[PDB]
Amino acid sequence: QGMSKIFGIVNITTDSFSDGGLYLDTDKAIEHALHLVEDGADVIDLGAASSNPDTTEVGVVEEIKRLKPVIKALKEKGISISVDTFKPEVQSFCIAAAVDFINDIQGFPYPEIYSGLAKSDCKLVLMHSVQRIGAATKVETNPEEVFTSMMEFFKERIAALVEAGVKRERIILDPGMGFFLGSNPETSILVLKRFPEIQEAFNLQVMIAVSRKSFLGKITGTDVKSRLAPTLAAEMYAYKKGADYLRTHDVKSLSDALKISKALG
Amino acid sequence: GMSKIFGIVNITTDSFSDGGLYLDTDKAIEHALHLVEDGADVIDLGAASSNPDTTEVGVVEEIKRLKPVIKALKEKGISISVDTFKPEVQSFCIAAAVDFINDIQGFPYPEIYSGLAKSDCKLVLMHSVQRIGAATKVETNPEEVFTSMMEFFKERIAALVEAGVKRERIILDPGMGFFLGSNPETSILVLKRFPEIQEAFNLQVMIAVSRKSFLGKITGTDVKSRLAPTLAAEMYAYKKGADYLRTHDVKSLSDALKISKALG
Ligand SMILES: [Cl-]
Ligand SMILES: [Cl-]
Ligand SMILES: [Cl-]
Repeated sequence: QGMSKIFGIVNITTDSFSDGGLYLDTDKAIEHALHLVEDGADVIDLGAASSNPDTTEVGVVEEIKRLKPVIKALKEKGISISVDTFKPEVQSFCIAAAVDFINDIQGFPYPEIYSGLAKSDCKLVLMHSVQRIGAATKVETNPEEVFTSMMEFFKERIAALVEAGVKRERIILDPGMGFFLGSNPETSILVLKRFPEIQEAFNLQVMIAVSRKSFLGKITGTDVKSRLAPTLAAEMYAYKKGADYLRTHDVKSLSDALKISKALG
Repeated sequence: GMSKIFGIVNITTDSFSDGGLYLDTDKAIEHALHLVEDGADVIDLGAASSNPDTTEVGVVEEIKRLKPVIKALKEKGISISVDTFKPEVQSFCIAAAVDFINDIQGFPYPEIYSGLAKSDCKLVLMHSVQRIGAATKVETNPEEVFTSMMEFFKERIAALVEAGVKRERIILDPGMGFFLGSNPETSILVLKRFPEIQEAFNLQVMIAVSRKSFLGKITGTDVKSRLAPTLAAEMYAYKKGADYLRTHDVKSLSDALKISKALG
């Protein structure tokens, strides 16, 4: 039967800095990516910057300098690559490298780039985000408001992309999780138990990305270093309900959870 | 619809004569307290010997190590289950009034059945494919292993309720992993059809799946020290209605059920 596809999270910056040698070493993140494929990652999700860009350097030229050797090495081994980036100039390079996915926390709001996205066979994952880059953190207090607004934001953005020429069945909808729904945990749970409505309402694939998000920690009172168990609980829940894609760090713990669950059924 | 966790606490001591028995039972208590804070409804006490074989001297030492931990725990008001198969040790448990007696041999000695009746301890009646006092041959094929233990419960329950034990005290553990043969399907079969135990006997079922090797057959990873493949199976049993879950990693369990309840 069906089975959620696993996006293996590989952040070049943290993987290159874990030694403490203050080295921008893509080699450490290439090997980490290869490990995730061995653990059973269907797609590798690349990240050359952080998603909350409070950080001092958001450079477009360096964000490409980091994805450059990793995409080269992974593409030669046949690895399905997904790059997570909000900068249109960085996504333009992703189109030029013919990566398999492009992950936009901003959901492609720059129509300058639409015509090129259409021509390329890149699958787009279209994330809804309640927050704005650079602005203060929003605590969206009304979960049902965030859910209906999320549905409106999709209905408009999908039609905008499809008018520009993007084939619609190459769009994946990520409703966002945790930070992207407001620091309110309950709205995170709401989206989790309501994402099948998104599939039915649009006949599109849906990606659920709950791994290690702080809302899990608030339900269990657990620290970030010990979120594996509440993570696996959530990823399993999304799987049984029909998630098309699951984004996670511990690909292998997730593979074990899915392998055990499919065998029991 | 909530499953109760059994926390596994092992009391270990070397082969030299005491002096410092306290700083081994004291950690077992510290371990059991930490397990309660991690969400353990019942502590499952284990006091197996160095050479796990019955002897008249090994019993008095197994009791010697169970005594201070049992006493310290139900001083704190914690529910106690004792994992032991030696009748003299079980008898001390009956007098200790522990909340559960977990016998891997399935109470195969009708000489003790009288004393089990004169108590309120719950009896975790456990099944095993290689059980004591059976004239039946061991079974190879899973669906036969299933119907075999289904009849084992039927008869072993009748022997207990006759002797004077109330059937409401008998929790059924069908056993898992090596206890059903080196055949992974057996434990898979039982893992999904164990609701058939509950309805056909009108009784609670314990599922003890944590860190069993058959999970490694399904997965291809190191289940003996890894969290996920165990937790994946424990969650399955929870949704299928398991009344009790025996587990080492209580914290991982407890939090995985907190998530599954918020998503209820
Ligand atoms: Cl709508
Ligand atoms: Cl392994
Ligand atoms: Cl490992």
